[PDB]
Amino acid sequence: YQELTDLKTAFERLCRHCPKDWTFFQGNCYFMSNSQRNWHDSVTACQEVRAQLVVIKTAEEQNFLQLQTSRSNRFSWMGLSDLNQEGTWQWVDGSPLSPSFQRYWNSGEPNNSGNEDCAEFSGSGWNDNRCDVDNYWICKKPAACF
Amino acid sequence: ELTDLKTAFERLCRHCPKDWTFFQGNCYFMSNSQRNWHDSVTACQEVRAQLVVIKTAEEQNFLQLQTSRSNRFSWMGLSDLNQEGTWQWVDGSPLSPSFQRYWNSGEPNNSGNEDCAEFSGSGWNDNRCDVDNYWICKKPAACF
Amino acid sequence: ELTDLKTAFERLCRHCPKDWTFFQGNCYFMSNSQRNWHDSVTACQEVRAQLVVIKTAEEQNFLQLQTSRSNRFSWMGLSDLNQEGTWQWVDGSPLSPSFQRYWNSGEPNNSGNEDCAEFSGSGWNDNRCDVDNYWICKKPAACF
Amino acid sequence: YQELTDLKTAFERLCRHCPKDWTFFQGNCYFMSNSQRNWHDSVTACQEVRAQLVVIKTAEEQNFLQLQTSRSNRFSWMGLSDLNQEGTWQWVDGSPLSPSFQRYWNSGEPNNSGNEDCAEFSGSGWNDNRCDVDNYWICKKPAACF
Ligand code: NA
Ligand code: NA
Ligand code: NA
Ligand code: NA
Ligand code: NA
Ligand code: NA
Ligand code: NA
Ligand code: NA
Repeated sequence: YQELTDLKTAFERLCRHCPKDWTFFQGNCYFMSNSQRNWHDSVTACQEVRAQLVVIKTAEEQNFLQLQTSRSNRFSWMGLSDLNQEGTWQWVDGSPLSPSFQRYWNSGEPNNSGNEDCAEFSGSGWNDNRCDVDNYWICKKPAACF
Repeated sequence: ELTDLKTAFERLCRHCPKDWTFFQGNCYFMSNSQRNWHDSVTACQEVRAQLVVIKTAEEQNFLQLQTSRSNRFSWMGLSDLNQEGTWQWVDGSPLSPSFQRYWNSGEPNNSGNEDCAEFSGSGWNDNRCDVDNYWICKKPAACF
Repeated sequence: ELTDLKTAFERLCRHCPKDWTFFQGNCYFMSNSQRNWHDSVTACQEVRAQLVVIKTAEEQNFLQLQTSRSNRFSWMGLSDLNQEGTWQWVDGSPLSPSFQRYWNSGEPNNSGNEDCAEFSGSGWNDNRCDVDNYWICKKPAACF
Repeated sequence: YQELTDLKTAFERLCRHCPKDWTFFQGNCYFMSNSQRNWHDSVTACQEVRAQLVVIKTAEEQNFLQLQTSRSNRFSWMGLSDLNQEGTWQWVDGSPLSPSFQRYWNSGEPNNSGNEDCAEFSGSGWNDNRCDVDNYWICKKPAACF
């Protein structure tokens, strides 16, 4: 198992093809929008380019993403929301926000009232915001070998 | 992770030359012209490949499916040139006992100077090595 | 056979673009011109690579040997742009505690707007991000 | 170990580069001469092209080689000899002829007398012959990745 991890990784890293203007990171391609849209229109905007409003699965991915948005100083949408409006945050892929990720919300975040059910990268952490607000968005999709 | 590694490998290394078909790690070339068995052998060597040597039942099945869309007869890397009823692949290996099942009904033959194998949609036939047939070349798929 | 597999892998996948140097699975590009830190970052992205992020002690050593033949100063994918004394690689990862040893004596600094790291023959120095330096790009070696 | 063997093999098979006119087989390149020379001159002739008078290491290699020489109906030298003239056959790489390979000699082969201390592929098996005789020869060298 010692080598398997290394080799497996070294191998998966060879398939790193991403579209033009997209950035590669650990097996996936990321797209930083050039315009702004509300949450819902961002969810569909990503599907149009065969991607998905970014669903964060590891702490390393979260670090990469936060660095990207802060580099351009833009507030960006992520595929996380609580549309049932009851403290249950879920990723657009259907998975639930794991306990170990609550650490990423900025102090005071999230909030039960105010009709703010969409997560965004805001400053050095996460903020919940009105889904109708206009923000940049980040798309994510598997990297290809060709 | 062992299996996941193969998936990565299987995913990355599946590059085949233009007009060759990929299948389980290899590239297969169905010719666009016919030649006798010996010239088919050199034809494959010229493209750094080998007149197809069948190693698995799946490959045999795949080649049958490919062949079925045209109903061709193709030379394969199998022969009994010394006429001993001793069939060998061009890589020197003997036709194992478990692969003898692939001969079509009535094949092979210990008579008629039919010392070469041809691949059809239902199995193998033995035939005169000088006959003109299409051929099938085989070589490993690449990674880039 | 595990190790023997790597040897095969290590042997086959060591292809690097023209003018890049291969080292333990990766390709390194020592620039032929200078730019500021941000333009160096985009310069690497333009060639499907990344301003070098150092992951092992061996790589650090290798880059020092490479650098020593010219005594250059090169931008590396490390910065503290928010000026927190919090250094991060361009892939988002924090400078681990065990890699802090590579800073040259007297580096880094919590003053002087020197928020970018430059690679020298003896270690790292922090410097104004607008200064013009050569740069080092990194990306995986290929198999063909 | 089950997969390791498959994968390892599938991988080694990707480095199959051989010179012009040389034939590839299981990780190595083989050259069938176009002229004839005695044994000793064949040993050096192969070194000139960065190879070695073929040293057979497996039964599968032996089958491949025997098929090659019989295809052209040529008697060919191999890197096997008993120059000490005392029933001790050794490969040019210094390794000894293993017990399980004695099966390849043609009936009656080898012989203690007659000054025949060099092995050749003769017919469907091996023959020992006078080293000064002219035969075709087969060179062998590792296959490259480039
Ligand atoms: Na909320
Ligand atoms: Na909020
Ligand atoms: Na026959
Ligand atoms: Na027949
Ligand atoms: Na500083
Ligand atoms: Na400094
Ligand atoms: Na003898
Ligand atoms: Na003899």
